[PDB]
Amino acid sequence: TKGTIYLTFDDGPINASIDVINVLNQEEVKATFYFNAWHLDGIGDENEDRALEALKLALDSGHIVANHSYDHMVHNCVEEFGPNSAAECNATGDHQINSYQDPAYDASMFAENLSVLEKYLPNITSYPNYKANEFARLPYTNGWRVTKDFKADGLCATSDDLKPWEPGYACDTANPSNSVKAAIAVQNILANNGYQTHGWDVDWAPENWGIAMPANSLTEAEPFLGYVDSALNTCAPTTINPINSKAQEFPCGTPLHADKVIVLTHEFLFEDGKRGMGATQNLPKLTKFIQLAKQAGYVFDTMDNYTPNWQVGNNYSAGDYVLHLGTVYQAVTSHTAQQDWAPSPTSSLWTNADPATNWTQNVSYKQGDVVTYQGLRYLVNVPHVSQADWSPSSQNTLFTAL
Ligand SMILES: [Ca+2]
Ligand SMILES: [Zn+2]
Repeated sequence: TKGTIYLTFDDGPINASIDVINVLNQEEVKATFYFNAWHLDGIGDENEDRALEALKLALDSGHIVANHSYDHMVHNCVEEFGPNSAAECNATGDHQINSYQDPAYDASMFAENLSVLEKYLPNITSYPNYKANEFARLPYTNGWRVTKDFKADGLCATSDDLKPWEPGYACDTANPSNSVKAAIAVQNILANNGYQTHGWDVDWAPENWGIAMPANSLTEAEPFLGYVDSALNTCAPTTINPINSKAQEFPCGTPLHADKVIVLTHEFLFEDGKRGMGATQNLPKLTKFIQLAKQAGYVFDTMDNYTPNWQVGNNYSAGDYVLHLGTVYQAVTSHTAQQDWAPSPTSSLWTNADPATNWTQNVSYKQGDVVTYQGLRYLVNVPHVSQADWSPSSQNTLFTAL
């Protein structure tokens, strides 16, 4: 195959999600939906009376449901959050301004998301494709927490003052905005609580946000496949436009990113309504893009498989990454997986390579790594694989207390 495409849809569930899902099912592909549950509450300022129907359809159809936070951080767009905040933020267009403020409260919106999803769909945890407690994507931000050595931040994603297109706008990646730093803190909180976060390589969006009906200008299937072609193995998160969509320190050539393209788009771009004739004009583009991509040799997959799940009988090379029960592991040696020898906190064949920064058992630590343990920070003096009796302490010379 040519490569793997991960179609990811942000900001549902809304009425428009249903026709998108129907096209996906027509074309026999699965996608990943990064949902904001405030649409279930009817306060997200979209056509969303069928939001619960949409959520159920996504899950019953086998699509992955992942975590985009309860309210898309819109509580940070207004003075006091309420049923009208979505409309208010849409009126000012200030979504990307002061988007992240208090990292604790902002990170709690991912937990809130889980509570509201489970409120509206009480048996949601019985779907294997419900993954919202393990996979997240931050509003506005091409941020990544995938493995211990695969992390990146959107250093111009959000602003303290001006939007990227406004006069006087400047981004200093060496001295980023307070909003950007708060988002980084949110990423780190989520990682320490077991989340992976993923950004995107290409964003399927209007070619012209300036016309009357912007959605109509969504890239045609044929040239959008060209964009995907151009992104395959070219470190797209560092070169993507606009500037607020960049992940400047993305680790180009990192092994898990090879031969893969993550597409970001939004089901609201596939709706006949306030943004244009999205359903009539753009659902056919979605259909033909999927068909063209398959015929060009791509396959479609979902974000639960971006890091491949550990599988009995698979051959692994030293250095390979897998997921096992939500945790990333890296292969210590080349071997063939057997059912009774799975990755674990004590496995000789695997070390934990989660993107967390709390001290963790069975991690291959490097000199200079910083860990947190019992509320204290420590710096690793020498590379080693952590084990239970080598936890940080003031007497453990593997570490220096900071
Ligand atoms: Ca995890
Ligand atoms: Zn979003």
